[PDB]
Parts: sequence; structure tokens; C-alpha cells
Amino acid sequence: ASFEDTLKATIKSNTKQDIKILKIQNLQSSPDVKLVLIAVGNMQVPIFASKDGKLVMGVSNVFFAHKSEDMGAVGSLIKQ
Amino acid sequence: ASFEDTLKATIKSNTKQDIKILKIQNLQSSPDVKLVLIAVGNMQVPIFASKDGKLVMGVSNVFFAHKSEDMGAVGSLIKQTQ
Repeated sequence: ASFEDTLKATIKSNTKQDIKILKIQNLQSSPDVKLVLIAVGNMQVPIFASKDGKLVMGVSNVFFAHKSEDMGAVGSLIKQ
Repeated sequence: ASFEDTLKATIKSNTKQDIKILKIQNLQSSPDVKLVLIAVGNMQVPIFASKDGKLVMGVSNVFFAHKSEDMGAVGSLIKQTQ
């Protein structure tokens, strides 16, 4: 099952909610976690997701990346 | 560089703090992310870490997993810290 289909399933299975995947952004630091922006209800909201889509973790204000630029990336979409 | 060493590096380089790793817990839903509990000074704080230790992401009150048990696992570990 693709990342978007797994990711869609993973959220629905825990929230009963049908989401739209708006924007997927890869992280230069590592391929294990993809920064993704989804539409739930009336808001667009960002999350972190395992590359397989079987885990989502909400964006918090703790985020350190081996590469500096990715911190800009998350900071950009959290302003989005 | 090993997972605990990379994780130590990637945290220190950005908070210039030296931390110990107390507990590492793998998530059954995926191996891509490890739930890890570290010590900053006299605080214990849980975090999520890419399996290679090159991303640390704070535990928030959003976390969804494909396998149900993993939610129990993090929910217990957030209780141990506070």
C-alpha cells in the first residue's frame, strides 16, 4: 500500500476522519521521516510520518535535524 | 556513527547540551521511528527519533500508529516523564 494510502489509513483508523494529502516534503537529514501537510476538517495542518505511513507524529516545537536546512523547512510549513 | 552516538550528536549540535539515553523503545507499527527517553540535566524527556538518529521530534499529544499497541507504549512513557 502506497505511502499516501497507508498514511490515509493510519489517520482514519485512529480518527475516523478522511483526509486529503496536500503536500509531501522529504527531509534532507534522513529518509525515515517525511514531513507532510494534510487537510482535516476545515484546516490544513502539518505532521511527521514514518516513510511507510504507519506512524504519524504531530508537529511539536522540539525538532532538531542533522542538517540545519530541514529546520527551516518545518518552520516554513508550520507558518503555512 | 552508531544510533545512540548520532542521536547524541544531532541533539547536542542544536541545543549545545550533552544528554544521556535512558530508554529506547521500538514501535511495532514501523522501524522507521524509535521512541526514546533521554535525560537533560535533571529532567527526563521523551522524544521520537528517526531510526538512524538524524531527526529528533518532540512527543506531542498527536501520535497515530497503524498498530494499536504502540499508542499504549508512548502513552505510558509520556506518563513516566510527567
